[PDB]
Amino acid sequence: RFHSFSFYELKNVTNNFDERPISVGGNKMGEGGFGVVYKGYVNNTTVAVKKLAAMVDITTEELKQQFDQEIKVMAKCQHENLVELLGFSSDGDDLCLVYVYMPNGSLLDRLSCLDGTPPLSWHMRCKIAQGAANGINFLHENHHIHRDIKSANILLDEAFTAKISDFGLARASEKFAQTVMTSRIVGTTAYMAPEALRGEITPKSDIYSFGVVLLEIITGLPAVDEHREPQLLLDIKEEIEDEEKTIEDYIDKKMNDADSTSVEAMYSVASQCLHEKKNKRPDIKKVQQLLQEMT
Ligand SMILES: CC(C)(C)C(=O)Oc1ccc2c(c1)nc(NC(=O)c1cccc([N+](=O)[O-])c1)n2CCCO
Repeated sequence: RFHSFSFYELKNVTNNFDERPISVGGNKMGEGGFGVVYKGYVNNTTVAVKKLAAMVDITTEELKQQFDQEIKVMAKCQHENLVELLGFSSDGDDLCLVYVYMPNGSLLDRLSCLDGTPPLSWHMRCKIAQGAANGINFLHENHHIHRDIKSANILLDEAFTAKISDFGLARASEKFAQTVMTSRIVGTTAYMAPEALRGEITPKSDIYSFGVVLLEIITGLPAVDEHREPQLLLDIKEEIEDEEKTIEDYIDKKMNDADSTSVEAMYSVASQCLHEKKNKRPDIKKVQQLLQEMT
């Protein structure tokens, strides 16, 4: 399975779970609300220690369910385009998950050049888009639905290889022996398909979200900006679609190596993934093939 670390060992490697940025010499690397991510060192070996945190919205039993489900999926699914779980802690009762460290952060931050990192080139964006599609494919081949595909859950290795993460809300699918419904609607609104916002649970929703990720990649804009018009990135398909706009108007200007042909081809994938009708969307195997034909 995985290694079982003691809470005390993890507390040590993360300097008390020291909450300052690495810049000023602390250990905190990032936060959602699922938990906080800490830079760790065990075996000369740098790691990510995620300490899960209860936040008014989840039971301290629904946060244990995300814990067990992360472990449950990471056991079943090992792939070059998914993060790697090394181990876990459950004693000391913060609950921790330990991964192989991703030195290049999230795609979201790399896209925004957070803390001053350089802008990703078109060349690098293409590899990342293909990597991400590959990770998603493996998941869907293994009858898993992620339920929260977004650039923040796409991590980047020491080679800028894309790795999908955050499996705490993943669900088993099946052959489609019938439309499956939620009473607990989860996901990130700015990346959700309309059926997922109504509570359907289907792999076709991951495809829609991924299509939003492709837009971020092309444009370098986050999916939601309250201080922008349109506030939601997805609204660009319609602008471009109702000729109020050109895709070339929105291509990220912080690249020097884009070409029209591959950018349009990436846009045409994103536009197909973003069908309002779940059944008109390409499947993941189709997205994978088209992104391959792009390069
Ligand atoms: C040094 C620069 C180039 C600025 C940089 O990107 O630094 C980082 C910043 C943040 C970070 C970094 C690196 N790595 C992570 N997280 C992980 O390594 C990680 C690996 C595997 C799984 C998970 N996870 O949250 O499930 C998180 N994180 C945290 C979560 C993504 O921001």
